[PDB]
Amino acid sequence: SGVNLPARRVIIRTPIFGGRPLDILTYKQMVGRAGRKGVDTVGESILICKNSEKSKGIALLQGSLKPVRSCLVTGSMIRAILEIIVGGVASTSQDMHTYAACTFLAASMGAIEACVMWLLENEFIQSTEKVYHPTHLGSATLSSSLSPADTLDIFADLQRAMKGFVLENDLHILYLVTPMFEDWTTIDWYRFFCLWEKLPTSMKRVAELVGVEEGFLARCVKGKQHRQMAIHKRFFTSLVLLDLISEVPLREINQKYGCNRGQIQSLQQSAAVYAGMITVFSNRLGWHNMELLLSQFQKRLTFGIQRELCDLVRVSLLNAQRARVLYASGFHTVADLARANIVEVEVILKNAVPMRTIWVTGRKGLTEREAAALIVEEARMILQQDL
Amino acid sequence: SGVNLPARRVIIRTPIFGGRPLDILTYKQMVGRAGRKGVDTVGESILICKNSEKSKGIALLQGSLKPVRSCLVTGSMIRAILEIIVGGVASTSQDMHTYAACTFLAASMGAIEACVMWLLENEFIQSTEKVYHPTHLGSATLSSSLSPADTLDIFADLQRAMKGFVLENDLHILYLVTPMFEDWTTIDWYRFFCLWEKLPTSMKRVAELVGVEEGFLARCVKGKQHRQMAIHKRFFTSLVLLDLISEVPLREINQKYGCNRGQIQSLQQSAAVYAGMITVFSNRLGWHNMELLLSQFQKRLTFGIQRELCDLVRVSLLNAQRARVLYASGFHTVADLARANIVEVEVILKNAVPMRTIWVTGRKGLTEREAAALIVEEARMILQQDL
Repeated sequence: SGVNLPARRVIIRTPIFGGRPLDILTYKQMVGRAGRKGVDTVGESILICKNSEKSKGIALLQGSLKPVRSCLVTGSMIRAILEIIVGGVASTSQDMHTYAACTFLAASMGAIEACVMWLLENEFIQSTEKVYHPTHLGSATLSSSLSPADTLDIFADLQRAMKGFVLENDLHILYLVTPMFEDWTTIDWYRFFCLWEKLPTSMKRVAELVGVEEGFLARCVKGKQHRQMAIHKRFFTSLVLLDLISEVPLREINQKYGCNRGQIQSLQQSAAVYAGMITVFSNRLGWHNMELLLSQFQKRLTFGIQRELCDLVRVSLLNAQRARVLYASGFHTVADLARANIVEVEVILKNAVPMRTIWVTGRKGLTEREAAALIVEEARMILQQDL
Repeated sequence: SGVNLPARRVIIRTPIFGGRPLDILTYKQMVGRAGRKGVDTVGESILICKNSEKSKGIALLQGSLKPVRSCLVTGSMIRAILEIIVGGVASTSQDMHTYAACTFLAASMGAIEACVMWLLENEFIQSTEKVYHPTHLGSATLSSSLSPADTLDIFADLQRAMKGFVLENDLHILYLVTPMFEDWTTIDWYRFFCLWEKLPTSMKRVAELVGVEEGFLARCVKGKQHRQMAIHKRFFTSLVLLDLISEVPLREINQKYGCNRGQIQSLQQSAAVYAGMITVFSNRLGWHNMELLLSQFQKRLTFGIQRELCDLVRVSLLNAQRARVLYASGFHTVADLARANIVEVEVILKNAVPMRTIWVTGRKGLTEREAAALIVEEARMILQQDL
């Protein structure tokens, strides 16, 4: 499903992928890169099958793409009518029924009106004379673009951090921005238990405040609760993220946190969007205090930086190390980094090693002299373009 | 002790001022304003005395102001040596002894060396080979310019916001920036009881978290503890300040809080400096989360504004109401207020009334047309001067 990678021959291992038979839809694009344009006159695909799996494998070849559905109570439809009647375009209920005639479900060829009653119960909508108006929670959910199922828990979760908060460590703030667990990694309970003990006093205060139990943490799972499960794995996601924003090496996290570097960036990129949705959610809800605390946490999670390097990282060519080593060079802000000597940044960038060898996202490799000049050149444009 | 107020005749009511005899030092400048330069050829003062008070009154006429002292364990000397050994100028103890030879005490003509030991006990200085070096707490106190006596309590009080913090209301943030009680007003306990009951649920949570007791608050004082007494007054000072930053009418606070407008601005100006010292104190101590919450509270306490008008108030001619009515005119930031139509701001400033009739601090009265032009004109100069 990613970027095109042309090749003359594409060979597949088994029709069974990850313990399940291969889907037809992915099979159309499975080998569609075979045959380069204007270079290869023939592209071929060779699915490898064994014993009786050939009967299942050949179904991939003669199969046709499954017809599309609409997947539309349904959780994907609650947002559908919330997203429109909260924008003010659709107010009358009869016009809403007309909108449901415009969906994919309607064009394919009852409970649409009953889903509004679901929104009435959860205070998302105030009932008037029927003509419907948004509430404070309803207008905040749309603007931040959260699913209404998740918001009901967040609003109570964020209102429990109302009463008690900690500020010396970034953990409790990070706990409110960790999205979920999904299946980003396989948990290691014994390793978590050793990590649970070695946690300092300040961080352990956070866990008790959000429902995580010191007595039950990597204790009962060894010897053997869905909402209690979703909290402990939320805590592990927050525990991992705090090391990410502490600029610890990613190799060290692998040896310590057990999750490979592939699943880390698949989290910090996903958890950075969450911090960008909680912050907007708290802005529209009139909570000006943790909107301040969570304001800087979207940039920190995206790049895995500290508070110091927030301004340096604004240049697109400084991801996580090109700003740290540059920070130690006496340059602490992007304003004066824009005025840096071109020859000065060459030597400092050469050191700190863990012709087009230095890499920058979007332009493949680059040479050190050009990239170092790009560090300053990008900083020139930012200074006047934003002012 | 204030601004020069020339007058031809000055009359003093009694030698007794507030139940105490008048001080000679203020008596010299009591009369010193009599006689205008180049206008009045004769200035006189008539002290008024009765019965036996004349003997006390006449003593000031033939008396002389007392000679100066040095006021230098002593609390004003602890900061004196902390101001020099933390700045790095004086490190060796023997050289520090020469500093005590340079003060007013030495020039007038033991415990100085016994007072640096007091700082050693309270972690303010680390002891090395004697050569003294500042600590994290020692360097933070100097930068924020707090008395070392007050810092020991603040450090244990600010660190008690680590345990639990509230963010729905500004009360807990305000409680940590209320300086003290001094004698800014006379407390009204029965009036505080009626106010204590009517406090919403969110604010009452703050009081229990800082030591204020719901069970004992305007309860035992009616029927009849220095550290406990200084907390309850600290809470009352925070309750008053929360109304100040809510832009409630100043007249309404009098009818509700019992303290008149004179002691209000003499406290919000004093509490604004405190927020400017706690913020710097937390900055140097490496508490980046706490500095975030208190960063905006120096500007809010000075002007009695909300978060919305923080940017508008940057113009020196918008104190507390010239920005609120201007805010409702569709102008929410100082960037676009600088581009406002000159004739447009005239009509909006005319309304909201609770030729030089409008007033701006420092330039006495002004006319509406000129001041409204000054509103934009000051905004012109700010935009490019800071960039």
